[PDB]
Amino acid sequence: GADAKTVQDTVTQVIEQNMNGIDNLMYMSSNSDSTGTVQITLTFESGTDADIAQVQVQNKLQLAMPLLPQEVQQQGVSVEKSSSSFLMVVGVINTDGTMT
Amino acid sequence: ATRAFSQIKDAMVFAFNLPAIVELGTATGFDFELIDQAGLGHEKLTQARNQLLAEAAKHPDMLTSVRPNGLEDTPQFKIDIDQEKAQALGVSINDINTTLGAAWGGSYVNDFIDRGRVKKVYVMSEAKYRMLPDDIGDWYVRAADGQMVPFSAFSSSRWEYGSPRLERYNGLPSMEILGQAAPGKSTGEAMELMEQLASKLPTGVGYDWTGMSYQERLSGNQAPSLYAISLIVVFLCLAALYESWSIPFS
Amino acid sequence: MPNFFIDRPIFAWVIAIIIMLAGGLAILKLPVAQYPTIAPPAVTISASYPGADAKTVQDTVTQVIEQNMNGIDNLMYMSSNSDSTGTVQITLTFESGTDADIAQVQVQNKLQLAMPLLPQEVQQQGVSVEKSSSSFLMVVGVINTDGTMTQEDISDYVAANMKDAISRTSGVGDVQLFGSQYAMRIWMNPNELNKFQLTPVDVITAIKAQNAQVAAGQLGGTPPVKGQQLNASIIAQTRLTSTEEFGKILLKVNQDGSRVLLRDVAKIELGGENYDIIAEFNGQPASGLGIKLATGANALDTAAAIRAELAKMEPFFPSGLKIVYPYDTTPFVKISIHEVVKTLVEAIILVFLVMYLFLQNFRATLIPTIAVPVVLLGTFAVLAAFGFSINTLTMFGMVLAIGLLVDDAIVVVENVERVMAEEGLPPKEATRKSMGQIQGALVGIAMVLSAVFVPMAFFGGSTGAIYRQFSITIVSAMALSVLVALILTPALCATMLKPIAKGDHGEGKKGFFGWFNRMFEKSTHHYTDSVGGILRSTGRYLVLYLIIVVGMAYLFVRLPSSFLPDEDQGVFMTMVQLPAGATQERTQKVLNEVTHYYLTKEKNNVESVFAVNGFGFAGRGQNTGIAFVSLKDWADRPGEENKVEAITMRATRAFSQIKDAMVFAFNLPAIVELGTATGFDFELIDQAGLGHEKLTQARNQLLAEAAKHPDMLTSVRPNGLEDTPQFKIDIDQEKAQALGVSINDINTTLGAAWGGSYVNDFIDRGRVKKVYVMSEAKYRMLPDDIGDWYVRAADGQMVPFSAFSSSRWEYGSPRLERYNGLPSMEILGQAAPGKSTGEAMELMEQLASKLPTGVGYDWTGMSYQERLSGNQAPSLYAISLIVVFLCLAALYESWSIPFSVMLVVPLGVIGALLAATFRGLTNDVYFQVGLLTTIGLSAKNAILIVEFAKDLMDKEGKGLIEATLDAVRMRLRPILMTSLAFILGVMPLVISTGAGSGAQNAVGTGVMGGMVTATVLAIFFVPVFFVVVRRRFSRKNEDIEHSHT
Amino acid sequence: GMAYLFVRLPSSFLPDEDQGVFMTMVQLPAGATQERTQKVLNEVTHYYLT
Ligand code: NI
Repeated sequence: GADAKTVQDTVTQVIEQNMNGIDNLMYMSSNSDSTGTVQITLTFESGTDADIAQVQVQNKLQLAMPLLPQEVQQQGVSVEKSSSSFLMVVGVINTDGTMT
Repeated sequence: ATRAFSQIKDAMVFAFNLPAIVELGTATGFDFELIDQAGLGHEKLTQARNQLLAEAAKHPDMLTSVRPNGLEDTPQFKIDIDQEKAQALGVSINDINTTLGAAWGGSYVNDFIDRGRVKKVYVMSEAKYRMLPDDIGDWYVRAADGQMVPFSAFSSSRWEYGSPRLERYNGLPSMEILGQAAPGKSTGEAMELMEQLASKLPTGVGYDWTGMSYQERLSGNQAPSLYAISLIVVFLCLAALYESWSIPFS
Repeated sequence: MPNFFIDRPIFAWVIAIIIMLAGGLAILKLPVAQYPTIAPPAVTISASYPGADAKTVQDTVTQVIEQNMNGIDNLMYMSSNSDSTGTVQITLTFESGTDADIAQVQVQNKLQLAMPLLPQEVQQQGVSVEKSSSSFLMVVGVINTDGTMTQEDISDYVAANMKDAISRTSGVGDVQLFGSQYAMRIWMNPNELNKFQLTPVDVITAIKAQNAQVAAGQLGGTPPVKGQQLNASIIAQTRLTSTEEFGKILLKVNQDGSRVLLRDVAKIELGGENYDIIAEFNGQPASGLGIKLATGANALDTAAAIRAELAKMEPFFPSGLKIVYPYDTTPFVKISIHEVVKTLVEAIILVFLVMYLFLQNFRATLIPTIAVPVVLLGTFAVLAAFGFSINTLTMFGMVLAIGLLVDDAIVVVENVERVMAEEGLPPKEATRKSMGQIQGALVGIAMVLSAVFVPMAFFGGSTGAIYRQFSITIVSAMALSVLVALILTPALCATMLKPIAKGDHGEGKKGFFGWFNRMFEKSTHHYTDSVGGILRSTGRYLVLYLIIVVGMAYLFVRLPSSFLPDEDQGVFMTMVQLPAGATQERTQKVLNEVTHYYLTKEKNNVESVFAVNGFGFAGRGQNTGIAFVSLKDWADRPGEENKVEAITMRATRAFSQIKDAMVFAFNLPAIVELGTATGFDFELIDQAGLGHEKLTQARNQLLAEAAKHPDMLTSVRPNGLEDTPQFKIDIDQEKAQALGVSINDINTTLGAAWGGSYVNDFIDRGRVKKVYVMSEAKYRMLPDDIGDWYVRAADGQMVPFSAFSSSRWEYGSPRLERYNGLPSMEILGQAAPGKSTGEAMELMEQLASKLPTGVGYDWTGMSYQERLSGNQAPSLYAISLIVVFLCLAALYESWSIPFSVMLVVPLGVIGALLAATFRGLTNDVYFQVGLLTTIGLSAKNAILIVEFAKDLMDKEGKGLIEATLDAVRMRLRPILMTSLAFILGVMPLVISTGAGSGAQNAVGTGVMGGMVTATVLAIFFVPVFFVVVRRRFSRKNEDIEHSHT
Repeated sequence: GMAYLFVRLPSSFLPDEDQGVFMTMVQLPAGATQERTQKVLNEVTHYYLT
């Protein structure tokens, strides 16, 4: 239920600031939506160990975690390591018409 | 398809093939990012960018369809809680907010179990009473004395612009800018001009190249040192095989 | 493989040119640093309770964070400090080689175990877990020239525009800001709060309610009623942006009508987050960036990554903001390796001269000339393909190698120059008969020599990494010198050498050259007769040789020991430590007196003194200071007097004047935290539950007893700080309950007013910054000020503090320590003048035994490891001595004749030692690698005389006494040639003045002095060594003429 | 002539393949309710099917 400023100025900023001394980081690239969403996308050199790269990111996330609002920590921040484009999409429909 | 969908009134619609793999579609133009390098705020970057976009369109011969990748500022409903009057009436500013944000935005209260699985409980206003500006006045909250007080008592609303996709690049506010490299001209040149055009901008505003533009590619840059040495390398082993500084040429 | 490449000039050529291209790339793409990362990894966990005592941070953060640490791998020891500054710092140190990145995680896995157990106020502030070396990399100053902006501005500008970017660049393991980003600062006036009957608790609450950003939904949000048209975000309160906005916060409406806003009871000001660190660059107000290095960089690369991150920032600065460079362990590393390369070239041009003097042929002289770079180039390749950086050590390795390279080239050319002068065979034919005559000698040579170099790559600890850098940089050079020796040099020998008619010795032609060959061919004849005559006499010398050994050994044990020699690094530092409490001011006075000297008495050498009050190597506090001092350019400081060894000296002697203040000027350890030089690090441990005071005492009693042994232990001291009066305040709870005041309201107004409280963020010009409320400094400076603060009971009556509080003085610590989870006190000190570390410890391990029951001890840091000559190394040479002896036995097919060579070893070592003792120089890493090379070269020199000797017995039938000298005269020129080449070759190193000389001189003198004695003694003693070993061992033999298969 | 043909030939990286599956973008004004977008999504879904 947040605005794009209230998510940027209360989550995104306090999460980009606590990011540092994280290796091979080429550039960080956050969007912030009047949908109530943040999304910061740290991009590492080629060859970089994806798995080490994944941790270092979060080492510095918890530095920041008890500084985000209560209501955001509840919802659960999430830190993945993943390509952008999908692999497959699996549909699920109901044939017998019973379920919306 | 895309030629057909151009019919649609008030709607960007595009049909497009898949990049050929992964996020390995470093094909298709560039990714110019602008940066609020001082403490310039939002509106001024908008403007700076407006002024860059506006000036990039004035060069149809080495730059085309230069556009922001984001979304534009849309009317927002600013609501000012007059604190004094709220204190005067005897309502907690905690009670107020929680009923506003609750009713309109919704609030994850606490989990429950649904058939052997933990799921969330969200309270929110039935949609009838959170669809419209005048609906603000319908919600009441409870002062210390006990009298329920309307929202119009202590709130004054009003329209206002603002963004639904505030961006930031490398910690700093930014606005992203896509676009192509004109028909006969390369990426390299289309950039050079964009690095100049962005220089005539206001003081504070700067720029950088992200994503597909950060790297560059192949034939034009380096490869020619690969063959160039490969040409020498081959020439050595020919000289080797033949025992000749001349016959290798053959 | 020679007489195949002897018949394929070009196919050879190709090989070389591929190793040239290979290495040439490898030069570009390889990292450039001073040394290899020899630091253990040093992961670190840094907390901060704001306004806490040293016990309340240790007993509430440090302890609950050390306890939740366990099942974390390779952990060597954990070492926490805890400060009445409100700081923790736990420093887990992992084995060498440990993956720094895994080591970093495991640390924090177990941190969060602990994170919701630390106080709320500490979790807010944000605990931080880095992985980083201790010593800085560079310090970047920031001053204002146009005078417009104070130090609090400059700090902030950078804090909020410069550091955030810098911290994210790879390599940067920690950025310490000198100064602090801003912070909305509500300074509370207590007299006014009481007037209006309000407490900091009201003020804190008021801020929290009014400076908040609330979430409040959408118009027409999901799910909508069917047929909704509009969808807009709703906005409610948004964070405050300005002093003015905070200013008009409302605290209470009087039932009068009157209004009482925050500005009515507090000065509202954009101010520091904290206010303890204050910097000055040449006495002008300044801030800057104190940068560390993440365990295991990555070259100058990290400092190279900077002006990128920095120079993008130079255009958007305000008026007069000017970056400056007061401290830089980079320009040294660049002007160090670069001055080595210079000497490589010199070493090339010299050799060419020495080649040209002897063999007087502008082409012949180009052969061994061409041969070197090729091989050298080739090495950087092998290095690249193994994982070694282009570093100080490696670069010396390369210059040393010239000897063990250049030699090879000469022999190949010379022996042909010989063969042609001796049989008359054309260049192509002569070199065939030449190269199939020394072939198997040169291959064996690479094996008995790598049997001295390689074992050095193994191994012991921090010091071991350094030797490795050499072993593999040298042997690489060697095998490639051998491949080259069998493909390029012979190839070139057959094609490039001009023919020499049978028996032309260049005796009768020209002015100088004709003279030289006249005096040389004479000399070698005087040389042969001289050897021929002493062979007659079964070593009278033999005695003289053992005398040389006896004396060698004296010189050896007579020579003091070192690791790596302090270099002038164009930049050093000065410590500043006051009593207690010792306000910020008193320290500033001190920092001035220091800053004064460098600028008044020492202008000539000092360029700039970035000095900083309230920061200490050790840590934080009003009582501490530190000054980074940058000198002027080396060339503009000629003479000992003007180098740092003298400057620090002369300064520290001056600063001893200062009343009530520890002040020391000291040079930089020579690298990294690779200053395991300078004494020990004895830690004491409260192994029972003895508490604080008793460890104090135990330690007092150890310190007191260590001073009573001035003859094997000196200046034994604690590294910490001593207990200073604290203001204990007892809240009488009953009386507080009786009066009707909340113990929550009380505390919050105490700690708030006096310590300060991070309330909640706000936005300052597009950036989130903190809001700290605290008492205006007028009302929190003095004991009687306690009584001025009032707080509000339930009824409503404001109650004074004296009502329910009783204060009193009390002692206690401002740096509570803990080692390995247990309370501890750290103890530094040196190893008395003539006595080692090892012994000085032994006594300290005894003295600590006569202590009270409960108190024990352990050895941390520099004392945990130990070092080199004294411990192990001797097993390296010992086996290396056996290993060599095997391949000699191999080459010769003899259990005796190998001895003939080995016994040369002590002939260079005598010289190596002499030059070392006679120049104040020490037995240090460089010396040793030099020593080896020296024993290497001498081995080669002998090996070939012997080798040749044998061939004239095993191919002819010439009694040892006949074949040995016939050998010696055959070998003497090339011996002199390689030797005079290398003795001169290194001459540049043993002269070098300024910048890196400390090394270059070490590398140099030992080698040259060693190389000279070596090649004049082997030239006489080897032919003895052979005959004596030849005559002692064997049984049906001739000592006369045999002949013919 | 080789050289002319060389500089005369345009440049690419890897050629778009038909991958039996592609996608279509849909972006409306603002606020532009869920419904308005559905109308749009239909018109698109209609074409591919009609
Ligand atoms: Ni004679």
